[PDB]
Amino acid sequence: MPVLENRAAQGDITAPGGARRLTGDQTAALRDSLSDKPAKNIILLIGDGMGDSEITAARNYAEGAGGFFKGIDALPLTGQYTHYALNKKTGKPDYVTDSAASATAWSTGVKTYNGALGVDIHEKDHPTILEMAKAAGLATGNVSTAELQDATPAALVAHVTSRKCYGPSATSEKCPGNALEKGGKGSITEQLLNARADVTLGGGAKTFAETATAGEWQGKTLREQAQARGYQLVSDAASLNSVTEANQQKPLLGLFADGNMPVRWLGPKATYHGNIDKPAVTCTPNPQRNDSVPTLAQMTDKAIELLSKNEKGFFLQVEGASIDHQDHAANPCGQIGETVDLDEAVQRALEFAKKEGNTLVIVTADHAHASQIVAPDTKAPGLTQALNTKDGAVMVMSYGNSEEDSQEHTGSQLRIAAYGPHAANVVGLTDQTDLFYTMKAALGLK
Amino acid sequence: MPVLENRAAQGDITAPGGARRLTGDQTAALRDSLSDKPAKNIILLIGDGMGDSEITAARNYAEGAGGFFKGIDALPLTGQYTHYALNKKTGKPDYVTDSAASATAWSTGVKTYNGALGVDIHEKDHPTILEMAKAAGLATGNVSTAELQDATPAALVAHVTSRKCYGPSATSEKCPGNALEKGGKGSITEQLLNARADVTLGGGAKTFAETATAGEWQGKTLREQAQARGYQLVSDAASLNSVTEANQQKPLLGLFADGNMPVRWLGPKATYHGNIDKPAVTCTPNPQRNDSVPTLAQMTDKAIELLSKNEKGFFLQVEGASIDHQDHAANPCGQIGETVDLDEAVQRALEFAKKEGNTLVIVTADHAHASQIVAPDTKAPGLTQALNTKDGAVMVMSYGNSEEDSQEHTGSQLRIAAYGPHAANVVGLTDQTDLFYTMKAALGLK
Ligand SMILES: [Zn+2]
Ligand SMILES: [Zn+2]
Ligand SMILES: [Zn+2]
Ligand SMILES: [Zn+2]
Ligand SMILES: [Zn+2]
Ligand SMILES: [Zn+2]
Repeated sequence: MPVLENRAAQGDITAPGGARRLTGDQTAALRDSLSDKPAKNIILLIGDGMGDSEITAARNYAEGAGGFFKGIDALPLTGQYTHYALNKKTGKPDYVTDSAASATAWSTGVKTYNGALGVDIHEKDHPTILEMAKAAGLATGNVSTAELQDATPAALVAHVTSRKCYGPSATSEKCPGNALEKGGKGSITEQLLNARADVTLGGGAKTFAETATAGEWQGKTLREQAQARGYQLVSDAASLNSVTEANQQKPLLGLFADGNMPVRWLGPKATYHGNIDKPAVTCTPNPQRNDSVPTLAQMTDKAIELLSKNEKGFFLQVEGASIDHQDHAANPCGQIGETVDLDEAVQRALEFAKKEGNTLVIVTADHAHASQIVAPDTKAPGLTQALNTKDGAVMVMSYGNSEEDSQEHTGSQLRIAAYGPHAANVVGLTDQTDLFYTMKAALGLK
Repeated sequence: MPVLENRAAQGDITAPGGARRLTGDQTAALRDSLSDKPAKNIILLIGDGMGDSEITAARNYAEGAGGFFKGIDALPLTGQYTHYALNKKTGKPDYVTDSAASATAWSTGVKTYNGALGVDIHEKDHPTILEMAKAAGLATGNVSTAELQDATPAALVAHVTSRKCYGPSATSEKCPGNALEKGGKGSITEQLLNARADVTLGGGAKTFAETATAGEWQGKTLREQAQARGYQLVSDAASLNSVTEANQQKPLLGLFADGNMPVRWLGPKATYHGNIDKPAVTCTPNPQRNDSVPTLAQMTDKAIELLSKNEKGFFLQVEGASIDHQDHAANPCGQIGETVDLDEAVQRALEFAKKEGNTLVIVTADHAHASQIVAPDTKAPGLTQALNTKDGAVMVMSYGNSEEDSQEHTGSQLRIAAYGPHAANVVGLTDQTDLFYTMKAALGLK
């Protein structure tokens, strides 16, 4: 099963045939990529808000228009999928989803309302792909650059009526029925601690400083509860590197930041008439990203090393979280850097898959976002910025869908790409809930 | 070779599994869709400005979020392709392309500057896929809802340094070197006349009222030159229907409007804070579309009947032109109606292909556009409108990338789907110039 080794423009883009990405007919290669044999493992990579527009701008900047992302662009079976949510009250489609409703969609197979995690419009809990893979005996991993209580990773292990029910204090007032003192399953963090995935890595240390208001570990911080429950706590790249085993008896929990892990590149925020008024921007590496802070490609490599020891197989969800945050912030360099960062993790995932032979790799996003690539001389109503690209040319990016402080998500259908046994199930048009079923069946969970 | 018969949400979208579009594993279906046998014919369908956002908005409105377009969404091999142009002066990538440079890309296989038609950055002509198909003996058709001098169809038969060189008067001043009086190949219209495709249908009658300034048919209108050269002039549905043969000896030319043919649906234009201030819009059929004016689906069906008489095979380009115009106009209803209109033609195309068996069908767009699907309560800086969808819910559309009168194109990569011999070549990441080589080889033109 081939991986697209190189789809970069093959020559001089100004000459006939120079911009071509193919060098020959693909039928045979595509035939060699179809396989319905079972999947022993599944690695799902999610770019938060990484729609086709985000992928194209990132590619233009970092690799040039005719460039190729060795990770993101290498998956050979591609398609487009819909990710609309539901109105809680009416049950009708809500065309633009938040991150919680979409995450719940691919993780349980049921559409839901914006802000909901692991429940339906009736607020009924539904098993997640993670809980099921675990029940079946497979190893499970949940890695992300966001705080672990954010929607994308929270959706694999918590079922709360509202995404804001981070820890005890927010839950008591936002999710009274999920609150431990009120007899419910608990806040997002407490639920994460009960779900016990073998590997969980990300930020969000802050909430672990809260104290249970009821239950066995009442009055102890959730950090104390974790240690007390047998979790291997780790907080830097070195200690993370030390880890040699991770399992149900010795579950690993890496908290690498109080909130979201640091962003990879720095740049100014887009502004009104920024491409006209201000000069072009060249992104700069964030000197605070640190070598004591593991990178997403590092977190992924470790998770795969550890989870692969399980003879039974594994399920791993990896997330490039800050792409969505930076898009909301109208900051091109931060947005693009997190896309580059995500590509590195995709490469470490394909390398394993390629060798292993029974791994389904999937790369996609939860919903589309605000940014659009527009002409250099555009005079737009919103925020824009000109960037000096790898090609030595100027690219102008525009965020114009909100007057509020945050740019908004958008409803367009977007790319889904896969590699391995059962990747055929992402080709053509599909729905995000379909991804739950594809994964459920590829793994043969019943 | 299967066509996706139904990818609509399978049931109650509020229940588990109800929003699924798949009913089973697709590996076997995808295997039956791969063929490298030669293509006898090729039907290329272009949605001008039809990016994934345009397709999604149109589906939500006309079919509902869980709907399915029987034409547009039924192609089983899909992918994404890049369509960046080149800076004439520098040779560097220009991230946002106009319709001239993109059209030249798939029709000649060479990247070029915005505004160019059938020439490279050096202003050198290059043969078009149509000129080649013709030289090879295949029948050729060029259909569109735009004026025939517009970029998308102009590109198959003209080579001018600027797309504005419609007829004699414009050429003399905009393209002195292409000017007939100055010894060049002639204006877009004159060149169309010389190209002599078997079937050419669309609008743009206005320019044929000009008179050559030189050459054999000097001082005659281009209309007179057409009749004099043996073209079958037709201008309404009925006369179009009467046509029983179309060939090199009796080439057919249908001019159904002075400019662009009429748009299918009417609605007001988006406005500032339109979704907040104004009530929701329900699109209304244009009572001037007329039954004497053949629809795109009809123009397509006729073109297929006539061109299929050629034992050798044929090449046909079909274009839903007004999607792009309505998007520039910030008119949701117009933009959506031409996408539905395009779907009708795609169905006519798949039906023929499905029975015939040696036909490569490709549906894609030249570039992405401005429109985005945003939350109902969005407070945006540009133009917005709320529409009442088929789901009985409200969808808000937003155009926010220009302060000028026209909304601008965008650079995002977009969908490309195919069906038939050689469709594998559109899967994964490709470039618009690759579509020229795919068609060239599928037809075996050398
Ligand atoms: Zn999100
Ligand atoms: Zn997220
Ligand atoms: Zn977001
Ligand atoms: Zn166009
Ligand atoms: Zn056009
Ligand atoms: Zn346009």
